[PDB]
Amino acid sequence: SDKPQDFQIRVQVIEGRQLPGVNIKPVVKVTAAGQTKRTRIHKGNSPLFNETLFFNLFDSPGELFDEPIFITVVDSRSLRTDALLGEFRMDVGTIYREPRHAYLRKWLLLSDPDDFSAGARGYLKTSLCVLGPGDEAPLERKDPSEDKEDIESNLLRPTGVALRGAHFCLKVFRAEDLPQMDDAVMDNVKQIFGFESNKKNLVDPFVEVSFAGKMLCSKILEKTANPQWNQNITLPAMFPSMCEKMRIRIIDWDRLTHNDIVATTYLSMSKISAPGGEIEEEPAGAVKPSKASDLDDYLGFLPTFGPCYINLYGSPREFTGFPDPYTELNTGKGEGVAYRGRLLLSLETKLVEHSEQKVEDLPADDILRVEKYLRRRKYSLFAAFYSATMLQDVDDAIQFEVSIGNYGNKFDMTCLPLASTTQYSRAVFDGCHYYYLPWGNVKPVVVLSSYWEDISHRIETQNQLLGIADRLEAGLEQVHLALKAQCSTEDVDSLVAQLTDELIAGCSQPLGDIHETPSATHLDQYLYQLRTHHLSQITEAALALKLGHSELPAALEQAEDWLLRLRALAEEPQNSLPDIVIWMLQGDKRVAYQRVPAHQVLFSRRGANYCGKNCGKLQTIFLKYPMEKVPGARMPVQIRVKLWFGLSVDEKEFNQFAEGKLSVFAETYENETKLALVGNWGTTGLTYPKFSDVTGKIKLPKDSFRPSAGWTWAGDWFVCPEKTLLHDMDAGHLSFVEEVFENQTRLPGGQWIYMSDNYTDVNGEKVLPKDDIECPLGWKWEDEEWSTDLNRAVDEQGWEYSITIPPERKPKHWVPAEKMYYTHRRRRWVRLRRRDLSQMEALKRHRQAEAEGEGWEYASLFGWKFHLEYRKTDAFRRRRWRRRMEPLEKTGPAAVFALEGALGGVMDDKSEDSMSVSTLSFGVNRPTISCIFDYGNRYHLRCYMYQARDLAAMDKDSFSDPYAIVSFLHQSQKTVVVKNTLNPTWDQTLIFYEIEIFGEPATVAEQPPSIVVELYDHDTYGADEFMGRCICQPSLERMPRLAWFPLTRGSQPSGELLASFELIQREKPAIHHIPGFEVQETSRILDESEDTDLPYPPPQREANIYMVPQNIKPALQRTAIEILAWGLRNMKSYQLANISSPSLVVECGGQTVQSCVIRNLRKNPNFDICTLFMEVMLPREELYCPPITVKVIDNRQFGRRPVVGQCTIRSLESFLCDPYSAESPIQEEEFIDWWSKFFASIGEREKCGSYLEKDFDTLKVYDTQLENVEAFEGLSDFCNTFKLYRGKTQEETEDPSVIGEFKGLFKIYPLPEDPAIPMPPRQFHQLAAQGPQECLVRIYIVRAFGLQPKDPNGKCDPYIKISIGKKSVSDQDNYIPCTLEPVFGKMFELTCTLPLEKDLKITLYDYDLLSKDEKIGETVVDLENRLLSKFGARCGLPQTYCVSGPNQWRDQLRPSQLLHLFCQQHRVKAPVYRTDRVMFQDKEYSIEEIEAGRIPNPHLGPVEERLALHVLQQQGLVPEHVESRPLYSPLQPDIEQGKLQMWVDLFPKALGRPGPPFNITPRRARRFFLRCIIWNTRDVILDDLSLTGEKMSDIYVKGWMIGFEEHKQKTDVHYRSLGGEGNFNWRFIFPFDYLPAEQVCTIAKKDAFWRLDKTESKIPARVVFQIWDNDKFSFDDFLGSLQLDLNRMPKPAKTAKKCSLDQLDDAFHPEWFVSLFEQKTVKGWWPCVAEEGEKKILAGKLEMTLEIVAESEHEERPAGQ
Repeated sequence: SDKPQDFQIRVQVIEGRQLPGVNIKPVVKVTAAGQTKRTRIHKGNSPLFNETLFFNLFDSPGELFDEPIFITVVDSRSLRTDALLGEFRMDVGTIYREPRHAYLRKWLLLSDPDDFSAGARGYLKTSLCVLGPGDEAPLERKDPSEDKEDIESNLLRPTGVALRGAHFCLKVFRAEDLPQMDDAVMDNVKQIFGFESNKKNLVDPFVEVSFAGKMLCSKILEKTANPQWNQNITLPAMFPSMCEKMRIRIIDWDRLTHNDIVATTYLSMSKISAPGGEIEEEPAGAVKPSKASDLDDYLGFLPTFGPCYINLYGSPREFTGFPDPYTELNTGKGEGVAYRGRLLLSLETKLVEHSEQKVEDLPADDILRVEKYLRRRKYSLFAAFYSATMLQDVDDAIQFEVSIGNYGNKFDMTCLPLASTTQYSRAVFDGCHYYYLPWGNVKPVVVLSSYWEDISHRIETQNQLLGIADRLEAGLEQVHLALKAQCSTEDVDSLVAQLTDELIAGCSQPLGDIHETPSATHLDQYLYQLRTHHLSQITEAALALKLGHSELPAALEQAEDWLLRLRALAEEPQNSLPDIVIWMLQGDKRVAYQRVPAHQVLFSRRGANYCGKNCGKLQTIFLKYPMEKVPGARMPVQIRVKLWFGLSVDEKEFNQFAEGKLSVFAETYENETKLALVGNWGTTGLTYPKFSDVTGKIKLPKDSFRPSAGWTWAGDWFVCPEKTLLHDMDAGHLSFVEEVFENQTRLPGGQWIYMSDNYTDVNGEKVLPKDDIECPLGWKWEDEEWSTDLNRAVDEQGWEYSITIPPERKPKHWVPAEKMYYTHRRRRWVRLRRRDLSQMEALKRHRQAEAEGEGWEYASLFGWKFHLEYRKTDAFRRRRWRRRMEPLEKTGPAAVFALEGALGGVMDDKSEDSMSVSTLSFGVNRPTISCIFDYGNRYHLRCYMYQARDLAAMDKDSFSDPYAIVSFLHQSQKTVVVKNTLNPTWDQTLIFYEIEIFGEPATVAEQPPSIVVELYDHDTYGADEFMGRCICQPSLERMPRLAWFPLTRGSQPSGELLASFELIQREKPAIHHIPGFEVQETSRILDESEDTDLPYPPPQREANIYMVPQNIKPALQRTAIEILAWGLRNMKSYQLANISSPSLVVECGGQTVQSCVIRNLRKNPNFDICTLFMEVMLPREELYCPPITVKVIDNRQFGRRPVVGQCTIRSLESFLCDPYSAESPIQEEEFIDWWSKFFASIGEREKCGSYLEKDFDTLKVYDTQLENVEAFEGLSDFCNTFKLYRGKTQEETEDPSVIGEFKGLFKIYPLPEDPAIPMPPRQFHQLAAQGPQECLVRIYIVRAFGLQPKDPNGKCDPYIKISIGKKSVSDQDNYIPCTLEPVFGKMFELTCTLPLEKDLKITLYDYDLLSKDEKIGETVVDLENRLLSKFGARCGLPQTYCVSGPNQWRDQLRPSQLLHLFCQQHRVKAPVYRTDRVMFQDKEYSIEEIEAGRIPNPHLGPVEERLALHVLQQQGLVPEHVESRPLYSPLQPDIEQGKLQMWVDLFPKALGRPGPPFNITPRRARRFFLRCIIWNTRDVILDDLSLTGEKMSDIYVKGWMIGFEEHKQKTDVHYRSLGGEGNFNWRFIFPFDYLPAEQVCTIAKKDAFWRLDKTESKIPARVVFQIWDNDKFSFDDFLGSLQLDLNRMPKPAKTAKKCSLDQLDDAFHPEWFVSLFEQKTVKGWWPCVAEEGEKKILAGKLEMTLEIVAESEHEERPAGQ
């Protein structure tokens, strides 16, 4: 059940909320099994990560089960020390225990594990999954309505009590203008009773509210559209919730069927509070009175929303009896397109101890005290339309509608004298692709009025704050781009200072007060103080940056954060003003919409800086379809408008924003009939009024008209034809495509028939037959015959079909399909003509043609059916008269607002008959307003397009035939088609002529029209596929440079375009004549030339095709690219066998090369071929130089080639290089060993002694991992690592995670232009010897120290476990129990194949016979780096050469062979000398320089080898060394558990056998049977006396070594000793510990009871033998002692003169002293020292043997004495 298996950990981090701290930049890191990986750094207190990490862990299921996963949220910054924001912990077994082994979409609570009772610290949303031996958990769901709930969506193990409740109290008062929702059947039912009714059906509304799953409902009202509730709803909640939104919805109750929805809205809980803190402890300045910037008790506030209307939006208001196609819009999804009423409410928050749910009625006092907030003022809105372009699919007449709130909606309008809509018009063809509305120099004008609340005190501040942020960005973009322009340093620093100077001045401006505005709310008051505080902080941060000094990026990073702060404070949650909505109508149906925020166009008199951004300015607007998510492949229209909105009291302030002239008109008709029916006509004989309206019932004399107040006459009366069809489509065009539609019809039950004349235009109007169309003068045909247009959605015959024509007679839906119930079909014919310039002067006489003919219409019946041509049957003749009016100079343009309430403000009760406006209004009952321009500005435009890159493929073969369409106001041109490529180059210039733009020249230059470019893929059925588009701005630069623009499609990136645009203004303006002639104000005419000041055109590549100028094109140079593809790593073990056929594809400059295919990833992660050569052309400038893209392709059977990862390189310059290089039975072994060499390297002795006399070499010692040494650059310089991503544009849900890595190197060098020159030497001449290289590994474990305790004794019982790849070897019964700092000296010889099992893991465990062995830490060794090391780190390197002994040569190769390889690897000349001196690289080196001052070396090898060693030592090769490294525990990710001393040797089997490893076994004691023999006792001083008075003593011998009491034995006692007699010949045994290798004696017998081991220590070799008189009837009588050394013992005395105190000395007379290690049988006389403190006096002598024979013979030699 414990079998080792391959497991995978998958952790996904989605989002976090309410993270603590200010200006935090959180990153999430995950640690498991000791391995750490992290997400990218993000900023903000509510970050979104969308990142996935995984871990590949191979171990026993019994070990990974209890292994915790640490999820850490940390604030990482470059300016401040990183700090923890919170942490979460979970095990593996808990996650794996669940079905599918995962927790999906669960919220986790964060807290600080060190800061106790600190409360909750935010929330993190994650998904945690663990996979077993082979299974999957692909399940994913998105349920945002439930996943945002605080209930059973999370787990709270941390700070589980950090929760407090609150009440949210909501007051609901009333609502206005609800739409009709219920059935209208009651309009027919009420009639059955004879009851009156109106078409305003009422609804039965009620309000639902919900928060975090808790829902409450208000009471149901009936039969109202403007309901009153006066209700109070109280809902309980948790304060630190995960929910950001509270929902309010209005439901229309239905007693018979399911309830409908009127509108849904949301309230943001995070925008009505300031949880980040109002004040912070940041006491800037020298003086810090309270150690804070300010002081408060609350430092923040609870969420609140004072009394305010909320505007609702949703689906269209029009009522139908059919299913509604847009119902999702009323559920909160997408965005509303229509106004659906407004709701009044207020919300307050308080903290509570108890929760409850209830609804109560309001007191009357709470109704009558809120009225002060409700007041209305008159607002005025002005709008004008300048153009409408890029139309497609236009079937009917188009008009635009402008409305605000519920004002101006023509479908529910009552009666107004002024229209809210423009007049209907027809589109025309631009001759290339698009249609447009021909408004010309007369612009439509719309004026509206409405009533709303005054909230100016909220808006002015918002405009001010945003104004600051926008100016800051302009500076940042300029300095950001300026840096790349290679600007002077001083200028770049100045630009940074300019950001500071502008920011300070902007923030030094005071905000308006709120205390002067009595209609204040609590939220406004809190925001007022909050904004003031933060502005002071930015003011202080500013300047300080200017006065101090910092790195460029340091200053820039501060500015970016400053910008974000400004945006956040500019938000305004209380906005009672509805937006401005513009609708496009075609026929009587709605097509497209757009919305404009009210504050962007609002005017105020406080100052210019408080006005809306676009107030009085032109805007460019694109309209959208209803229920749309994306821009789409087709855009319904592009328009240009001007808006101004403000209070009626400020109407006079509008005079400064006007352009052109405003006018209104009066009209009347002149009626005539036949006189006496003789063919003559006149006003007599007429039964109708001479002058009348169009109806013919009302008489309207020309002299009865009067201008309204504020207006005067703008001229005299003139004739105005009903239609003016004269126009000119030749807008400077050089070529034009003409079109005609051929129509053929049939009966529903009939067959298709052919008619000789049924031709129409696109608008259904009759046109001249296709064969009778003539080419206009100045133009010639290029096409001889008309062709059929098959680029439309038509069948193979070019026919388009439609169903039987409806009563409206306007078919809208056309299909390519043929059906038997279709009655009409059409085909499109096209033909091209081209300009041929000659004499254009004749055309000047036709520019005055505004109308033709007298303008008379004729009819047989008065009032209707008038014909344009005269007929004999006609009885009546009519024409129309018109006159213009203009505003007085004393009022100005503001007069335009005076028409409302004046035109319809007049009534005259002269009769009982009812009437509307007839005879009171003048002419047309609904007069128009228009703006007329006298002149326009002419421009010339040149577009330079060069190339596009990385275009998305339109098909599986990755081929397409792209071309571009370039569009300006009402002109467009197409480029040439480039075949079979996704990286086309066009090198083409497009030239536009004579584009006319209206408006003041000083404004036109500042706000030019945008340029739109679209790419399409040409095909055999037309360029049906849309590849992408972008929007560009024109430049006025004299000679623009190329720049890149992004292309987008479907919300995804689709490549980039390289282009530039040049706009030239012409000096002479165009003059337009205006009907109703007035005196001209022109005083000067400019005599400018037609084309003589125009810049010369570029040269042609092909007839009529221009190329890009040579001063723009990038310069090219020849380049060669060498790619070293080594192999892939970290590709995971998933599938493996089922994906075992990868290959690489590498491209640059569009040129691609292929790599070989790997056949088995189970055996060879590396490629068989590592040589790739590609030649490309590149631009010289880094700006236009393409990236290198590397893709990994899965080569599946049956030709399937999916991408399984990709990455890019944008730093090609780092791989550049010059193409040129060069060519282009020994006793000494007892104490001489390795151990003392190591001690010697530290300068240590004690264990060395005579070892130091060998004059041997020295090893290096490191205090860390060799990879941590900078001298050898981390020993990872073999190849570079690149990271692969699975990211694609195919799906938006794929995280930009790391999926694997590629290993290799790149080299780039320039080529000569002369092909005769032989190719330079290849950058790589090595073969891919990267195969299955079997090798031997030797692991040396010497000792460990600083280990943390795992038991009550503060000790451990450690042992070594080692594994490589999947092989595991351990030693549990070979260890030292009860130790702190273990010593081993073990060598492990293992066989490994690289790079298959490169990972060497070494771990220590705490042995326990009765329990589980706890891990005390582990380390990792990278073996591959040693094999591939470029420095050489696979073996030791001596300084002194030898062939034998501890310093023997140990490599499989001779020292001269290592030199040979280096000579070949680095391509240098070899040393060629092997004598007394050698010459190399002009340096003369003698052998005498090395051996000087040294002991002659008896083991020194041949000269040739020692010479090689020195020269190798001079190079940066890794020296012989030993090192120690830190151990870590997976449960304490950053805490060291101690360090271990070791090294590793690597020996590849491809080579012959290297010299053997050294024995590093720790020294052990050996007991010696040291011997002493007592031979002769004489001349003893006898201190005691006999009973006879004779001298006598106690004769016996005693002696021992300290700590060896149990090994002591004594002689017997001789009697009657008068002469010091006695001859024992005793053989004493002294079994004492000794270590002859060190030649030091140690003490036996431990005093340690606290451990299973024994004590050991060394002593000075001075042995003291104590002898005291053996008085059986008393205490020991102190007599004296003897002393002799072991290492420096004196030789045997021969005479009395040689037997004294100086003969007991250890080193006083060392020349006479002998080491006993070489003395096997030594006996002699030495004196005895009497007791007297420490004084040295003598009292007799003993002859004793002192010998060491137990080094080999314990009993055998010391015998027979």
